[PDB]
Amino acid sequence: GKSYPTVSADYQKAVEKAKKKLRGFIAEKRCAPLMLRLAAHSAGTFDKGTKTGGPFGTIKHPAELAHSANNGLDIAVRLLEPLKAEFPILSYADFYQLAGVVAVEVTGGPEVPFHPGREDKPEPPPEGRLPDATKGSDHLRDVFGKAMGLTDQDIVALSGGHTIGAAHKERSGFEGPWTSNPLIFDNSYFTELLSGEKEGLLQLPSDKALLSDPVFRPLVDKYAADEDAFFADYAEAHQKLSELGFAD
Ligand code: HEM
Ligand code: NA
Repeated sequence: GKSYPTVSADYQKAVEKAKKKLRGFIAEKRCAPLMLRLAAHSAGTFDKGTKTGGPFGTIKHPAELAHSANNGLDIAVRLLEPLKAEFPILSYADFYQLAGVVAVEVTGGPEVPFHPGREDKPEPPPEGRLPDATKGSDHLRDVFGKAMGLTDQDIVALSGGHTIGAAHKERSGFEGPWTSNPLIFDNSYFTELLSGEKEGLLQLPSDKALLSDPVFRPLVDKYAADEDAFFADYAEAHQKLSELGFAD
């Protein structure tokens, strides 16, 4: 359902160069998971009914960073500012989504297609739209389905983004990595979810909700058994998430 806008050759050249610089920077700084959180969590404010929120660079705004759910994302925004300044032609909206795509690539994940042209929007969406880690499957469908317009398959695949990174007690309050290899993008998130509660690893109530839902569970099983199938579905879901409200 997407009709991507035309951008100039100079814009495209900046995208290509920024992608390379983001690879080096994100790998060096060890911040891929934080960048993926920035891209993905920020895209998740989209409401399809009203066509408000979404991946339009408003997460840069102090007012949106101040939302308690976004604790720590100010670090991500600050880390990217020097690099962003080398590419003044790019929108912040595109830059942040490109950083998320690169985060997945540099950690060994699939190549998520990227299309430029998002325009930086003036108004942050209201607080309260983000997925709540303490809630369950009904809630996930409310946020990803009813608001964002994504599928049940997308919900499970995207939950797999937690295959990289960790929670922090000073940010959300939850603490620790979901996987034993939190800088490696693989299907371990699902393997760990299936194996039970291993000491030292994190499972949010929202992760656990996937195991007991009739639709989500077969997907967890599929991804734990078949990393290729996970990578395919993940790349599709991440692209859709990164493009909510954009190009239709
Ligand atoms: C499914 C609903 C989701 C919930 C309930 C959720 C919740 C959370 C929470 C509570 C944290 C910990 C923040 C902290 O304390 O530092 C977190 C981190 C993270 N999230 Fe999500 N999230 C969701 C969806 C996503 C999606 C769709 C992606 C990307 C595809 C994603 C990527 C990440 C990553 C990579 C981190 C680690 C950040 C770091 O290492 O600093 N999350 N998420
Ligand atoms: Na991992």
